[PDB]
Amino acid sequence: MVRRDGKFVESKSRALFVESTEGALPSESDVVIIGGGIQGIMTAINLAERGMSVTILEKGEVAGEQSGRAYSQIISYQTSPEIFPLHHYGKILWRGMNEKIGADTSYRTQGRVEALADEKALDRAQEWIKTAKETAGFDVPLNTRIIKGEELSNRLVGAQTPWTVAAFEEDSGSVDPETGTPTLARYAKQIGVKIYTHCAVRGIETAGGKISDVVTEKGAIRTSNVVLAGGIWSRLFMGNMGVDLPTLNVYLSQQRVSGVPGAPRGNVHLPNGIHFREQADGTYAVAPRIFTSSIVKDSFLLGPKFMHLLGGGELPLEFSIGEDLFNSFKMPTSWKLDEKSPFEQYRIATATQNTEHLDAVFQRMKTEFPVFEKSQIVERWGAVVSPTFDELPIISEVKEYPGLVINTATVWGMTEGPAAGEVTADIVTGKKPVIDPTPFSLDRFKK
Ligand SMILES: Cc1cc2nc3c(=O)[nH]c(=O)nc-3n(C[C@H](O)[C@H](O)[C@H](O)COP(=O)(O)OP(=O)(O)OC[C@H]3O[C@@H](n4cnc5c(N)ncnc54)[C@H](O)[C@@H]3O)c2cc1C
Repeated sequence: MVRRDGKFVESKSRALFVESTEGALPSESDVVIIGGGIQGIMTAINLAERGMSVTILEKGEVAGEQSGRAYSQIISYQTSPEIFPLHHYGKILWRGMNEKIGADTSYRTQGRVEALADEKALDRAQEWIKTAKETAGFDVPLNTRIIKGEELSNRLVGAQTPWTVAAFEEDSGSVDPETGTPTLARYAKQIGVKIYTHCAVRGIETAGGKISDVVTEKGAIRTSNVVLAGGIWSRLFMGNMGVDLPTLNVYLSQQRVSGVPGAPRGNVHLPNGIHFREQADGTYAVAPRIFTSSIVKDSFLLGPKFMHLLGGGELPLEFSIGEDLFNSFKMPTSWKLDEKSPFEQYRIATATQNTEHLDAVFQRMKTEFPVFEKSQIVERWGAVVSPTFDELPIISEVKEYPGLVINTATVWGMTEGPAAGEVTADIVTGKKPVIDPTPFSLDRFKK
């Protein structure tokens, strides 16, 4: 039967609290950034370090939404050719991040073992590793290989299933999302970025093809350069300017369980639906296999491109239908800049957690690794993501509105954030980007 429990709700941040910059909004800024997630913040840092004045506006709290809620494995494994450099260089930048900011983001190089279920999986793993090893950029080699026997069994200590082979990304990363983006926000503030929380951006004023200001709920700020890094809210923001972003929301759930003696370390991914990541604080992040699509207005508006999230393919997908459906039609898609926007109602949006999903993955984890019988649940939460239909982010200028640049629509933003932040800064400043952004352009959606 069809579920009725998936719901979009207002919530609170689960990430470390970041104080707003003191005082009034500035009257002008060289660049204004909409959103205080990892993309807004990493973009701000790259621009500030180039000597520009930068202001971030955040309707709720820093890392209140996706960036504070992520499973947060930092990996390149099985990425496409267009995406791989973003992940490969993301990892490079993360490895230098604590040094850069003189603080601990919680980033750790920990390694990731993915058990492979059969020869077909093994074939696909070896094929990707072969090509990635040959094409790895930025004068840094890939450190991903196949392992087996004694080596694998000790990596997967106490495992009840006879796993024989696995892809091992030895330099995979981990960052605890409660810690990472907030600590980067603090660094941003130290280098002169101004961050104003509880401050929604309603829209952008422009004429003659030049942006003149952004309008917030607390006043306007003059600028000719704007970055929209609004996460799931980017589509809605752009719809009010007559531009369509093809993104569809998906609901997820996550948890933390306590560490136990004799548990495997680092990052484990098994094909029988078991995925955990040891955190810097001793607890384990645990991710269920499944996602839910709550049926809403945009499910019909974007459906043809998104059939892999709406019943086609064999992704682990569950439909849900409820209050969301009717609310999605009541959600305004345009508003004047002098009236209240939907951003001022859902300052810290999330989805209701699915307890059944979280219980099921944890039980599967206890069966496969009996030491976790003595582990208990530390924390549980829900989250919303909003990918494009083509497995590519939107990192692009907006031709219609010179001065506007978008950096959004990724489900790998923890990994990509540092790299995407630099690319976005390059687009803003007119520098030849560190990674060619053609594949991430809005041009791919025209005609
Ligand atoms: C369950 C889950 C697991 C994940 N696991 C991984 C993983 O293992 N590895 C990985 O790399 N990535 C992962 N991600 C992805 C990563 O969390 C996101 O891609 C990334 O956080 C996106 O960052 P962002 O800055 O674009 O968006 P967000 O973090 O959502 O930031 C957007 C911010 O903009 C604000 N905002 C929006 N509109 C306005 C406005 N008009 N005015 C002012 N402020 C506004 C919002 O309040 C929000 O704080 C996961 C995500 C989820 C949900």
